[PDB]
Order: sequence, then C-alpha cells, then structure tokens
Amino acid sequence: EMEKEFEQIDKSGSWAAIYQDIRHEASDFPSRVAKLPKNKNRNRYRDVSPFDHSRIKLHQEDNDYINASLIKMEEAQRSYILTQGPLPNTVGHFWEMVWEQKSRGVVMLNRVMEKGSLKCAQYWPQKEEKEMIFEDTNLKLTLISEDIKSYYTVRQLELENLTTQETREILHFHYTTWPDFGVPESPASFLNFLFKVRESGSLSPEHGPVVVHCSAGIGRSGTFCLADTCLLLMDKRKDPSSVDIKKVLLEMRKFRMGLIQTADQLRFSYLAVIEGAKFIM
Ligand SMILES: COc1ccc(CN)cc1OC
Repeated sequence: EMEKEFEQIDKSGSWAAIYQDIRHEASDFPSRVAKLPKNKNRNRYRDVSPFDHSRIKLHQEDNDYINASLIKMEEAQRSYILTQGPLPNTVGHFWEMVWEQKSRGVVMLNRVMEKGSLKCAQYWPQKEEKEMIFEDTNLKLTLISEDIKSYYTVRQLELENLTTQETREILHFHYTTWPDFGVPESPASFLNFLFKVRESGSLSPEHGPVVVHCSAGIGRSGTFCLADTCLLLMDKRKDPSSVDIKKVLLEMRKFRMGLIQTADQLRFSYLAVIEGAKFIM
C-alpha cells in the first residue's frame, strides 16, 4: 500500500532516489517530426518534444505539427491530450486541435505570467464583447461566462467553425493558485479542482480527450493525469492497493516524455492520490 510506501520514502528522504529510478526506466521513442527545422518555432522548449507515435496531427495539409501527445490509459478507459502552453504563433493551431479532436474541456494549470516571464499566450478572450478570430485556422472564440473562485476559474467559451458555421461549447478550467516555486502544501484545492473537471463531463468517453496544459505540458499536467488515472483505477479494481503510482507513471511516459519534472511533483502526486482515496472509499 502506497500510504506505507509514502512514509518509508518520506522518513528515509528517498524521493530524489525513487525519482531517478523512474527517469532511468522511462521509455525513449523517436521525435523526428518535432526536430524538423520547419517546426522549430512551434516548440516552446527545444528539449520537450512529442514522440512521433503518439503526437496529435492537425488536419491541415501544409504542416500537421503541434507539440501535443495523446495519452491513452486502456485499463482506466481514459484519454488525455497533453500539450504546451500555446505560443503567439500557435494559438490558432491549439484551437484547431480542440475542434478536430472534439474535446469538451481545456485544463490550464499555469498563470500566463509566472516568475516575471510569459509561460503561455493569452489564447482566450478577456471580455464577452471582445471575441477572438484566428484567421490562419478560420475559428471564432467568444467568452460566454466566467466564474472566478479562490483557487480556480471556470469559463464557458463558444468555439465557432467559420467555414461550416457549427458551434461548440468548450469549458476552460483554470487552476490559478499553483505556486511559482515548488508544489501546493496541501492537495485539497487541487483535488476539488480535479473533481470539478470530472463533474463537468469533460473526462467522459462521450467526448474527445480533454486538453491539459501547463508551460511545457509535462510537470503540473503530468500530476493532473496521474492523479485522475490512479483514483479511477482504485474504483475499478477488486483490490484498490494493487495500484502502483510508479507503474502508472511509467505507462504514461510511453506516450509523452518527462511527465512529472521533480521529486517534489512525485511526492505531491502520491499525497493527492492518498488523500483522494479517502473521498473515494
Ligand atoms: C464509462 O465506462 C467506463 C469508464 C472507465 C472504466 C474504468 N475501468 C470502466 C468503464 O466501464 C463502463
């Protein structure tokens, strides 16, 4: 059981050691499309690339590339798109991916500015009456409503395909209180946020995969998917304690490199799953 394993690693201070075994065991697959010189300005970080086998392809003949990966968790019947925070030049590609994949929710785990630098382009409208048009991808985005709470904001957006005049409602879930350094002290507000995404229907098989991002799409984004999948597996299996976080993380790392960036994020993931299990048992 992971609660016991938690106290062991914690009392022994072995987090950096566990974290290193994960780095050494992790899959390595080609990422040739990401490294093409024509894609250099579609990547926020030169060392964070989608694998070719799991990359999301845009349906535009010109250049199909976006820094985005499909995570498929077969046993949990869960799928997530993990992506980077869009760049000024990829905001149109981001919304094209949301459209093409039939996603219902976007989960954002960063602020636009952190540590005095831009981590993400402002890719949604700030006011109802000021909609955004993405000329490159022929989409219009309107803010319908915004509900600001202490730890997170939920926004209802309307995405319109200008080519076909179809419209869809997208939910934007914005976790606004992840600290600039380190991890939250308590996982309570993060669990509340994760249960709110679940309640919306955004993680349900009747929609395309949820889009999850932070700045690189590997650290905070990784914690989100890892916690959701682990808690789901605990409700599915005859023996809940058969759930090994480290195994689940290694499975997800077959689909996108580097998920969970620090030993602190790993410890936080254990804590979130351990605490979430109480509200699930
Ligand atoms: C909605 O369907 C499911 C989603 C997840 C699981 C988890 N093993 C089982 C399901 O069966 C129905």
